[PDB]
Amino acid sequence: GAGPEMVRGQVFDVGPRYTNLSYIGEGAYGMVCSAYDNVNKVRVAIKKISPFEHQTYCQRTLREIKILLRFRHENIIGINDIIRAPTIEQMKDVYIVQDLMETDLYKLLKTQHLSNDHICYFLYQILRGLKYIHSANVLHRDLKPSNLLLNTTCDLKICDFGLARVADPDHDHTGFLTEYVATRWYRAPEIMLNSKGYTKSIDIWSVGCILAEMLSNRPIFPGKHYLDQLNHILGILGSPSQEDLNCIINLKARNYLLSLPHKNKVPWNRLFPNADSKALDLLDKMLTFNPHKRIEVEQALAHPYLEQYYDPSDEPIAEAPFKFELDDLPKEKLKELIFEETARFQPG
Ligand SMILES: O=C(NCCC#Cc1cc(Nc2nccc(-c3ccn([C@H](CO)c4ccc(Cl)c(F)c4)c(=O)c3)n2)ccn1)O[C@H]1CC/C=C\CCC1
Repeated sequence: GAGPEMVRGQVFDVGPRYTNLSYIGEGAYGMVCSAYDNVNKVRVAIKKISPFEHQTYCQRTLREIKILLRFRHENIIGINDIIRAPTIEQMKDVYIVQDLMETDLYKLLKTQHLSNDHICYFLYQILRGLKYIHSANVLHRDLKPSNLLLNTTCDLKICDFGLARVADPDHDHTGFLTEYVATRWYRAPEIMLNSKGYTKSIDIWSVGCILAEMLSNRPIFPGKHYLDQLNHILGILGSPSQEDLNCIINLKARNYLLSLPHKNKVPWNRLFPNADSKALDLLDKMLTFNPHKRIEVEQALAHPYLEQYYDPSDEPIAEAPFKFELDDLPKEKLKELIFEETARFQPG
């Protein structure tokens, strides 16, 4: 009859439904292809995931699957299908099938000037998807240009929920210079000072960085390492006010900030001389040092910059809060949960 398709030293075990594969890219524990879906006659995106030797990979794969199967939103990537072996024993990989998107905002920003109208529309869609995510009590926790997918008509969809958590503001506090996983350039200042990233304001900061990057095609805070990231942030925002310092009770974090020379705020209109002044007013509100004072997603949608699109009746929320969380479980039980969670896509 036939054999399974190969790409770049990887079996792609997706047939017969999905054929005519082309390479896209590859992460640490997976690969990505486009493929022609024979049932719904359209090309799709397929990602091969091979997580079963590491619990962190298992944890992330499971998070993504559970979240994306529960969510249904125009600005959030869906899962169309999941392909895997019929038994746990035979299952070494999982294939996640999604709507094929032409590009991502990372690729687009390296090659394309965005008009103010494109920036406005991209930002609207990001916040619209984020409203839904936050309404489910979920934090994405790794919002960045490469996790914002775009199609040929500039519809935008948020992807990659492998680092997402249920929100937990009462346990957000930690010590100074506590290690963190999410992508450095989009990390809020409090991550390096006193926060575990368990509050919704962490995602708003990332969206602010994305907005700034859409305005200039360059990351606004390109730190080269953990504490350099804070150098870059303070370089533009200036020294925190007494009031903002008084919210950091942790002495190591407090005293670090106190040790720094006075830095003046760089006006947004000097960094972004061609930007819409309403865009800069909203940027300012998203990139506020004090997370308690940072604008929330629903306020950001209601901001004058987005007035041509704002329509809360057409900005849906999740039918219920998300729940259940997995941090202890070993890779063996996590394989059973991934097997269990993907079962609806099987024949039979
Ligand atoms: O149009 C073209 N080529 C375009 C090339 C291109 C692209 C492209 C697609 C994309 N699509 C797409 N769609 C759906 C989902 C995803 C997607 C992407 C990434 N992740 C995440 C990371 O974010 C992730 C997580 C874990 C692993 Cl382990 C991992 F690996 C990746 C997801 O979770 C989901 N990504 C994205 C980027 N880039 O060729 C024509 C025209 C040319 C002329 C003539 C010949 C004809 C051919």
